Amino acid sequence: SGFRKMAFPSGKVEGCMVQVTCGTTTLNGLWLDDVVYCPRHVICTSEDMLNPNYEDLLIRKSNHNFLVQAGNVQLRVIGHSMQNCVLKLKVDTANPKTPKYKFVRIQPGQTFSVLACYNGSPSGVYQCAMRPNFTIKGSFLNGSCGSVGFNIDYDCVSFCYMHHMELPTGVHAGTDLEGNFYGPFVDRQTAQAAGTDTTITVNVLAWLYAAVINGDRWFLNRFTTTLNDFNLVAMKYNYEPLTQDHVDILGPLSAQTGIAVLDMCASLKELLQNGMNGRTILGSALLEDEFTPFDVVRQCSGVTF
Amino acid sequence: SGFRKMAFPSGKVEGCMVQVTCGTTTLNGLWLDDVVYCPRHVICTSEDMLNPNYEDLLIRKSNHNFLVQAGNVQLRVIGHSMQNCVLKLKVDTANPKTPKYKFVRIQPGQTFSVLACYNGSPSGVYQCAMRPNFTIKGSFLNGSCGSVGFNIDYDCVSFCYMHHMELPTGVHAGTDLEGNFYGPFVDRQTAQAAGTDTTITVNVLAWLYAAVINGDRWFLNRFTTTLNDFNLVAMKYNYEPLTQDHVDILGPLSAQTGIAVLDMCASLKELLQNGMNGRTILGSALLEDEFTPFDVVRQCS
Ligand SMILES: O=C(Cc1ccc(Cl)c(Cl)c1)Nc1cncc2cnccc12
Ligand SMILES: O=C(Cc1ccc(Cl)c(Cl)c1)Nc1cncc2cnccc12
Ligand SMILES: [Cl-]
Repeated sequence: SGFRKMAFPSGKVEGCMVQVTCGTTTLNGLWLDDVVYCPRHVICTSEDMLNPNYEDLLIRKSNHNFLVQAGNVQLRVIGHSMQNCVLKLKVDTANPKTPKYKFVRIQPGQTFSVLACYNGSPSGVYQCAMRPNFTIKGSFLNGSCGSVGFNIDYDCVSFCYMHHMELPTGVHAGTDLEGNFYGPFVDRQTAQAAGTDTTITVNVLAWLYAAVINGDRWFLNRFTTTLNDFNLVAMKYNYEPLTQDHVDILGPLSAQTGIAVLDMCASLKELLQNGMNGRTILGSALLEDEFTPFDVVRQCSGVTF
Repeated sequence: SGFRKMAFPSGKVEGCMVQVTCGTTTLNGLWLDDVVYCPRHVICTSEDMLNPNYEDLLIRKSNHNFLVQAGNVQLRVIGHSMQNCVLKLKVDTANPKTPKYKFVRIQPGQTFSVLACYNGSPSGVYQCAMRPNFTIKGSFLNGSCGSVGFNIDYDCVSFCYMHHMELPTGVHAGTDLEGNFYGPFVDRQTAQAAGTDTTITVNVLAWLYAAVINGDRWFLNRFTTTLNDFNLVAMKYNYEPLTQDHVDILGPLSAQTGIAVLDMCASLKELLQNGMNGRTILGSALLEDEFTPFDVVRQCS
């Protein structure tokens, strides 16, 4: 028993982290096969960021301008190209530690592990969710750009996020590994703000099921609700709409605990209208939304990688 | 910016996890150099749990009774010995992925990362703290025994915990890597209960400093307190006494934020008295105590 915010083991990703230096800027790169992926803003100066023409800045660069360091070994860049907001640096050496991998774009509500890096060296791993406003509530300092978000499926790493910037409110924005930003963000020094965030409803329900599996039942009630009545209530409390897809995904947890999804929805509705009343659920006084239904099953059943 | 519960990258530890089988029992082992460390209770049968005589049970075992598996390769056990509650299985191959490491015994309040494993395979990494009652609030299922707790400051892995058992309340007990249990626990099925747990006061203060560094100042007040008056108040909320050692440890954070330790203690007293009033601190509606002063400095600076 116990329920923790748990990240995937980061080993397969640690063996891919490298340091990328271009001019005065140093950030992280992801070395897979003979390619190093990193944010394209590494080519920018402070002035260039205000209004950058990345094609123009990149054409002026030569391969030797990019200093790639894997541990204490310098890699030689033999080519460079840009794919959306990611820079792809072709290197002469293929990473011998390249794991089985895929590039996947995730949807809001999905969780992933972040391997925070500085100077190509991993310093921490944490689990977070893609917020409905497309930001992530990460923990990043200067030099963290190029740090990646991932999930593991059996022995395959699915890279889903690359860190690019921090917004004024302290939240973070980035792209998938194809360089497409999550959210309406751009890699340019201009006024940008995260939209009003919402709670990931399906994840809160999954977490309430995790609490039931762990013996926390105080919030359960005899009531059920319709999906439409729940969505009318949930919308009032800035909660994401719960779809039939979400109800179906929660099915296995509903079968294991004996609590129907719409029955758990009525518990959630009462929690929203009345609060916790000085009580906690899984050591939290707030409803947690950064555990998906898959994360709960994985943790409460012990899937390994 | 941002403050997250952050674990160390687990790679150096993943390359050490192996599966140890003895009879019908399968658990995890830590393979460092030519030695596999695992809980000694792996040798116990059904009636060898209430009152096992581990020396007696171990003398009856041979090297070939221990089946050690590293990935899909079986390792050959060439010796076995017991050090307190840990079994040390000498193997014929030194782990090529052995990182720079040390065995460190930690004190209550200290934090560490746990690499939860099943059948010698890592499944997740999370952050823990050694509770003042010497238990850990982990997340472990059957088969997780032998999973380890560690810190990775620099390129060296400091192993501080090996998971041994789950207590009736769902909390976890284990040993350092020398086999010495944390707390008054024994590796027997005898009636054992975790003592009443308390809040790690110095860690809550470190977390309040993390919140100030991140721009959260609403809980600050114009008051200060004496160390003794703070402790008299804190103990009424089941908070650990704050010692002069703790006040000294909070010095660098105090200097960085400009808030004296006893000034932050008065904020904590006020929070205990009033609660949060619908407000949160670093995205939490409870006072967090699983970030040490060292964790806060590392994460913020
Ligand atoms: O904010 C930037 C650089 C940056 C700035 C503007 C633009 Cl338009 C872009 Cl694309 C990138 N990266 C940083 C990342 N994470 C945390 C950070 C904390 N402190 C500082 C920097 C941080
Ligand atoms: O509790 C035991 C086995 C055990 C039992 C009694 C004694 Cl005296 C000893 Cl030393 C070891 N390990 C397990 C570890 N963690 C979570 C667990 C959840 N479910 C089951 C087992 C769990
Ligand atoms: Cl310690």
